[PDB]
Amino acid sequence: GDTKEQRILRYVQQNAKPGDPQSVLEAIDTYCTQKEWAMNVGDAKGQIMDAVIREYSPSLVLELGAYCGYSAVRMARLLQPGARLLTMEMNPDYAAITQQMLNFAGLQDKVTILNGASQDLIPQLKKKYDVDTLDMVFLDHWKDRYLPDTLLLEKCGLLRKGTVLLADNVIVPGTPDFLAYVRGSSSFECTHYSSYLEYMKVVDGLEKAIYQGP
Ligand SMILES: C[S@@+](CC[C@H](N)C(=O)[O-])C[C@H]1O[C@@H](n2cnc3c(N)ncnc32)[C@H](O)[C@@H]1O
Ligand SMILES: O=C(c1ccccc1)c1ccc(O)c(O)c1[N+](=O)[O-]
Ligand SMILES: [Mg+2]
Repeated sequence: GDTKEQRILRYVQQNAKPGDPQSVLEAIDTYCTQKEWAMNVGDAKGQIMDAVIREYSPSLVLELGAYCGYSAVRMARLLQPGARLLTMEMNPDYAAITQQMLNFAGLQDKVTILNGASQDLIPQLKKKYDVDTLDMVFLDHWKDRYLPDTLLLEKCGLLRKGTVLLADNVIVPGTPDFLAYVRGSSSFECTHYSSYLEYMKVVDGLEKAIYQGP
């Protein structure tokens, strides 16, 4: 049966230019603005995400929550040669859509999709995926997981001094426990970026929280 995510992918395949990431983004944003809302980070917050990627030039980025691959396309198109994005997605239907989206955009060789729940996969990164530490983490999964995954990332030794966490939706729907943690901790230097919830003019924001060590 047909789904929102299939409709988004078909719209991209119909209208965007193969191998052109910006065209893929614009197609998604046009479809979601004109026809059907979706939980992509969107262009307004996406421009802030772009600025963070450019500033920090991360070699290894971890995304929590891929969905249809919008944010993965956004980040991966700005990664330097040899840099990599790992993106965790627990829903196999969405992981499949994301793979096709990346393939269409021509970014598949810069991204690895990890199928599973972040709480299960994060502790396997050092053993199974050869990870030392992460340069950046984009949190955009179910909001109740931001805090426990942040703690787990620290416990597992995946954060180093200067690792950038970038969290979506800290205003709407809101991530109160995660914000209280990073804003209460001397291990994080934080900046708030006020913006808009995807495809609307309701205010939302991203939190940049840079790990300083224990
Ligand atoms: C808001 S959508 C991600 C949007 C995407 N970052 C973008 O901007 O294009 C949230 C996604 O997180 C996934 N998800 C929720 N909890 C997860 C978890 N614990 N581990 C991995 N994926 C999870 C959901 O299945 C869903 O696809
Ligand atoms: O929680 C929702 C949600 C809640 C209710 C209805 C639709 C979506 C949502 C809304 C905007 C986001 O950017 C986002 O990442 C999420 N999320 O699901 O993770
Ligand atoms: Mg979001």
